[PDB]
Amino acid sequence: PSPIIKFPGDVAPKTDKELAVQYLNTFYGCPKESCNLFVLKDTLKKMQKFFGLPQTGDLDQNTIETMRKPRCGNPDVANYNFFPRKPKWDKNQITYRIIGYTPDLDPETVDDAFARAFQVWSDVTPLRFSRIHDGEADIMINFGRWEHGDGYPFDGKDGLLAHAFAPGTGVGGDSHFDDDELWTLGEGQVVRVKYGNADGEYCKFPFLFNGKEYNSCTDTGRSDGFLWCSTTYNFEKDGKYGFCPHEALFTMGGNAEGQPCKFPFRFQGTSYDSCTTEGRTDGYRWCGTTEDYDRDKKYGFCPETAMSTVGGNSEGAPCVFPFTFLGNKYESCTSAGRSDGKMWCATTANYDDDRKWGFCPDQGYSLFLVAAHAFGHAMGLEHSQDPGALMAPIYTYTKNFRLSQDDIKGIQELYGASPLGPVTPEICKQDIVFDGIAQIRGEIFFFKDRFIWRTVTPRDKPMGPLLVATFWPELPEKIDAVYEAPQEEKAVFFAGNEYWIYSASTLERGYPKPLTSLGLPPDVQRVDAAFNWSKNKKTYIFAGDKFWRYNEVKKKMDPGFPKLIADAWNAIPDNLDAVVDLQGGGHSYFFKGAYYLKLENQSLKSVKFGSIKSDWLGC
Ligand SMILES: [Ca+2]
Ligand SMILES: [Ca+2]
Ligand SMILES: [Ca+2]
Ligand SMILES: [Cl-]
Ligand code: NA
Ligand SMILES: [Zn+2]
Ligand SMILES: [Zn+2]
Repeated sequence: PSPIIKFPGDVAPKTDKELAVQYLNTFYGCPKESCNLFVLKDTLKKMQKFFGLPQTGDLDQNTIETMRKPRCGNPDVANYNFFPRKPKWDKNQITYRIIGYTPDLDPETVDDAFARAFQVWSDVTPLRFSRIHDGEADIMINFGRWEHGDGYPFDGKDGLLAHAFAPGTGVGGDSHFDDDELWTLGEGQVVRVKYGNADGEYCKFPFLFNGKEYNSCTDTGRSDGFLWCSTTYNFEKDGKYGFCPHEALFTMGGNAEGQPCKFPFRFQGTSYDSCTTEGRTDGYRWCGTTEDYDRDKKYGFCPETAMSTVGGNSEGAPCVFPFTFLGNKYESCTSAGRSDGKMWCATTANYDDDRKWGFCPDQGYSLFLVAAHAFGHAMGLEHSQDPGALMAPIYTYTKNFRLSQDDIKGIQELYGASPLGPVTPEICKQDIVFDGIAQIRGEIFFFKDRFIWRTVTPRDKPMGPLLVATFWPELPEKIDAVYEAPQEEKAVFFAGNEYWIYSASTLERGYPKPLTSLGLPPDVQRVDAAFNWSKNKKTYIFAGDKFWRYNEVKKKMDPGFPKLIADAWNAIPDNLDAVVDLQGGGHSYFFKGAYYLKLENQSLKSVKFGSIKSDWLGC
């Protein structure tokens, strides 16, 4: 089941053309006036060129999927965007001022992310940044909205994340982050607990209380309307919590003694319906705690605000569980009715009766990463075309961030070495050994260290490189093997002693687990090969000089393994790295070093030779 519907007060989506033009207009220069068929193709191609697509004026199923990914606000072409044409700070000791904050994080967390982000650059150069609290700084950092005042409009949630100006005078070096995003540490809403036995810690989302997991703070269980979360998943066992900040419930310092803001509250000539930074330089939100702040002068600060709902019509009201939507009960956010996979929930017990809903918090974007990238702009750097480079336009979450050679190169190209960076694979121009090679949802996927190449047919150049984190962020630095499960069409990734199962970019719940869960002897803590067989549907996991079989139907291994690579296969070298059996052509190819071996399904002598780079990749 799944009927589609339009939700009351939702932002209609932009159609591909509308999207294209905006992308081309925003990042490529094609003027709003010149967009026509001719300009769309040509300019299109320039974008396609930059991102590795085929050069064509047509809007490719991937050309659209690419210009649909959140990215930086800066263009890809012509460093002629309001900064000094000489791309490089003329000093080596730079200052910055945080002018704006975001309500999604506590200042300490926001300050730290920025500093960590500057450190990204101090580490590989002689640039040293210092934070000043008054007057103009080299790099001013703010958070704003659509039109933030320098003439480069942001457009709400997702899409453009931030934009920084090149080193120069006035607006030069200045970094802006879109306030309509939700700034998490990259992995989900970040909230910093307010009081109790977890006063310093972050909420732990999800956390399990009474039978329900919470993915935002709740007043469930409470009587006094206060919000809370635990530090750990198991609240029942660990039992540590604190109150989540919200100025409707309480406020910090000031003279109001923790009481809630009073909304609206008259400040001088204005009535404020939220905290403001008016009257202030530190950028701290604040609010009168009584309706006439002048008359009573009772104020408290609003350092952080826990969110529950974003957009929709409920104005951030919390979800209600269980909630009934189209005659079915939902106890968690779903995408019923939305064709865009975005997750929402009702904010009342019944959507059918009330039609009130809202989007639930998503993974957000790390301010850290986004900052570090924007800050590269501020040092004079420009957009790299290297998928593994921080200064690539598109945003990709990377649990473990490492500045890439390409980045270090440029920053050191502008400034010193310091008082040597990761590199990125090129398939055709270098003979390399893939970590795992396997067909996925009908596409061949070639993995390596931090990147993956993919294709729908082996008689064409391979699409990529692409950082694998943009599909499988929870996966580690390198996989050991890959595979597909015949029953659910799910991807199963191996690495060290764990394995992950995904289904369409969604990390399986319960994953990762130790390989023992697959039914492998505790001795192995690695497996170097994997794949399924169309005839038998039996999954063989190769490690060293032995292999095993997995029953996907029975979810158990088969009668007493392992077997040998030579004892069960005639010509197969042990410690070989990959295996792939494309669907629909009885041939099983086993890869080792840079060159592979084939096989007919009905016979092991069944072979014909070849090599990976030449035979496999259009090279
Ligand atoms: Ca400045
Ligand atoms: Ca945005
Ligand atoms: Ca392997
Ligand atoms: Cl493999
Ligand atoms: Na494989
Ligand atoms: Zn950028
Ligand atoms: Zn701006």
